[PDB]
Amino acid sequence: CSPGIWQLDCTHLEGKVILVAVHVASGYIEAEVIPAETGQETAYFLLKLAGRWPVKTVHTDNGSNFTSTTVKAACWWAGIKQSMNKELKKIIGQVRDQAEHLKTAVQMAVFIHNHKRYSAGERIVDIIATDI
Amino acid sequence: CSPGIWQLDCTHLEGKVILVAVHVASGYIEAEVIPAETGQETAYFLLKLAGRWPVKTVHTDNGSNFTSTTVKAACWWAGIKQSMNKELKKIIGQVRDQAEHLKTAVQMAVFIHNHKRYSAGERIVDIIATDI
Ligand SMILES: Cc1nc2c(c(C)c(C)n2Cc2cnn(C)c2)c(-c2ccc(Cl)cc2)c1[C@H](OC(C)(C)C)C(=O)O
Ligand SMILES: Cc1nc2c(c(C)c(C)n2Cc2cnn(C)c2)c(-c2ccc(Cl)cc2)c1[C@H](OC(C)(C)C)C(=O)O
Repeated sequence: CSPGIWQLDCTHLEGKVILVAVHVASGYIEAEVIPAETGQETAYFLLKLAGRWPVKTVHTDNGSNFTSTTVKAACWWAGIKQSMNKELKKIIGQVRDQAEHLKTAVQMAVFIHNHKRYSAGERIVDIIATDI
Repeated sequence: CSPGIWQLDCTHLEGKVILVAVHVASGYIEAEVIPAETGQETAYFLLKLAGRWPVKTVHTDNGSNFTSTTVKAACWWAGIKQSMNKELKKIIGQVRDQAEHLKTAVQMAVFIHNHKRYSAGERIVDIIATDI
């Protein structure tokens, strides 16, 4: 798929919100725990993702998340335009005993996902690099 | 330089702590605002960085930051072993008026730094990909 398409969704676990970004063409994931499922957390997350990877278009399974003027401004500033969450939840449960806070287990699961085999982290760098 | 060497340092601005990670061979930066300059924030940051990029060795200008058992455990789990901050502070001041919170301005400055020209974000993907 195109090298700039990211899918972004907000999932739940242990009463907390986990925002999951997936590089469609590669399966590479960037996920974080946020205190609330607000537009301010989404906007701030998009600004982080955009500055680290080429984010050209963003898709979601809940269009209402991209309706806040806060989120639209972030998409405007970064020049952004408009399944996997169970695989991650699977990994989180496997490593959940190794961590106290859920945020730590989430990052443990992101590490495992991106580096497990080529791997998702290896495909994205090859895709983004090929396009360059 | 080697494709897995990252430099990590904790800088200050507006009474808050900004942790800055720099991919030595490329100049690519990942930076975030943390509430306090504690080992728990460092460890959690390392776990995030490691899961998104190949982090093999980490250097710092303050060795005492890597002495906490909390940080050493993160380095252990992720298989990690053991100038730029002014360029970023320069960009943060330029865009500071465009944001209320310092964390937003930091990510704005990371975006600008990595994508400004090849750019730092383009060199890192070419370096990591070449090594693959
Ligand atoms: C909350 C926490 N405290 C920790 C550690 C460690 C290793 C120590 C010694 N302590 C103090 C302690 C624990 N028990 N006692 C009696 C004292 C870790 C940790 C877990 C896995 C990895 Cl790879 C790396 C660090 C965490 C993790 O949180 C972060 C935010 C990452 C620090 C978490 O969520 O478990
Ligand atoms: C705190 C904040 N509130 C915001 C916005 C926006 C665009 C609106 C409308 N509001 C509500 C508002 C502001 N004034 N009034 C009277 C009502 C942004 C922002 C700034 C730059 C970008 Cl590219 C994208 C969003 C932020 C930033 O914080 C994050 C954590 C990113 C949300 C920040 O630090 O400025």
